[PDB]
Amino acid sequence: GSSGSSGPRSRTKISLEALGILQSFIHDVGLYPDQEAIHTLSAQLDLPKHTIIKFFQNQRYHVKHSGPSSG
Repeated sequence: GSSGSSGPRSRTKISLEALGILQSFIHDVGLYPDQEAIHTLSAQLDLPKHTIIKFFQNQRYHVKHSGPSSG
């Protein structure tokens, strides 16, 4: 697969759970959610796509030093 998209601005307020949940999937899948995964995140959590997307973007932006392939 391969895809990307910019997303400026940032502002969210997740109690924790929801966040944590999707968070688990992130550490499971990685950092490449599909329109389907997002849909599930927007459902399971009941959050908007933009929200999930945005939030994620943050994770990506951060991740830089550490990449794929452990080590």
